[PDB]
Amino acid sequence: TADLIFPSISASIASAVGGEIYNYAGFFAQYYEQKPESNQYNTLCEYTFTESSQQMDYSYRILFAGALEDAKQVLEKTTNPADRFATTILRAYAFQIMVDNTSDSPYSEALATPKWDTGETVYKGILGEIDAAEAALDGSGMDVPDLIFNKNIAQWKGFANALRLRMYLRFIDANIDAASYTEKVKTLVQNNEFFTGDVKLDCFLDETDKRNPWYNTNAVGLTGNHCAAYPLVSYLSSTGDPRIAYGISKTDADGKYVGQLPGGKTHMQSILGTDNWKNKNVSAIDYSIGATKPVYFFTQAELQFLIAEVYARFHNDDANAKSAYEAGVTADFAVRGFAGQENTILEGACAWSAASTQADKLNLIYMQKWVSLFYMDHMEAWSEIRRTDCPKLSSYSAAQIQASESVYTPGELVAPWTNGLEAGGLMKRMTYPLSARQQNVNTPAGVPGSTPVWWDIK
Ligand SMILES: [Ca+2]
Repeated sequence: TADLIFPSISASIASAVGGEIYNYAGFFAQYYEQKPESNQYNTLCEYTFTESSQQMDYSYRILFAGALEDAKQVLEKTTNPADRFATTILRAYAFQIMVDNTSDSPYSEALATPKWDTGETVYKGILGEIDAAEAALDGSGMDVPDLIFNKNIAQWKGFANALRLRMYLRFIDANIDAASYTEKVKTLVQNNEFFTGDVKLDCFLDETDKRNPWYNTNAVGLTGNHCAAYPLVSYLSSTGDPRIAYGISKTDADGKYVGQLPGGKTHMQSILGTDNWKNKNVSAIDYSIGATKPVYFFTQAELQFLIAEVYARFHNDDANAKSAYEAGVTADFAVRGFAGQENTILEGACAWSAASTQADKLNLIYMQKWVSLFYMDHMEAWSEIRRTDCPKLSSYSAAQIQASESVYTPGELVAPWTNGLEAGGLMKRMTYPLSARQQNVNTPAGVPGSTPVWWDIK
């Protein structure tokens, strides 16, 4: 029955987007890095994983054999338009995740050997689906058990509108129907019919098979492999940001906040000596907050930063851009347990008044969005980095920065010191699932990780 199936959709999405995908995207967003004394995530850190590494095979199966199949069954089993609306929104989000990883995705033929549609085709289709499902709402309430919004239809509408905001911006910055999507995005923000709170699955317990999936994999089935990465530490330390203490531990060697250069683990050991670059010399990622931590689909902070971006870029409305910016920073301060301390940066290093040009203001928005997605929604962080290209890629190599840290601009990304990409640069996509290669001859030919997804054109 639909009631028994519908909860599995978001559970399955959460397992992927909050677990395996969240994990590798945090390396690509340069929040964290491989602890010196272990090797579990070397190939993610150094961009040396390949299609055979199967880095997203589990997530692909749980998204398509799990979440999307469950959504198909709900849509077959209920006429309740509000339930169909929520289901269609989750279905759209699953496709959005997949497209943001491999660009192409099974869609028109999904759910044998389906063809993989182009990501632009998928974005267009799922947006049309949300539109149609919304228009079919008749005012009656939901019937399915809804751990995300407790059957609150206005919230599901807000989620749909936030996903529209996210995806319209990607058309705009892909220069695809940019004029049209700009008008749609301006209207969306003017209507201000977004969600309150965060969009999250929040039922995780510190018990066997009930923990947050990222915590479960990395702190229970593994010993902790994550240390903080140099860009995040540098930026939080530079901006005097008290959120440096949330999810990041001071070094045991000296009680300092220390981030490892991306892909730089083996080089630190080489340059400094292996005995002088141990786990105690770098900031651990703190797993103690993770066991019961929700899985995020859409944070309020991100939503506000996207609204701020729209006001700054398309309305030329500085006052509403500042309000949404500060709202975003304020919300993230609250979620991390620092409510009321947001002025430490809103009246300090990251004050809107201190930014003069639109570029300076957009940098604030983009940098503060990136901070807010750390330990919340890494997949989205990696996507927003790819779309906006902010934080900017440092002009200096990891070795140059290690040799003379004064050249570095805190918060800029750093191409991994060891970098398996033949072209160098940042990771632009994930490989096609190996299971798809083995079972579906229509799976697009593999391309290097430097080949961008369709909406990433610069
Ligand atoms: Ca880009």
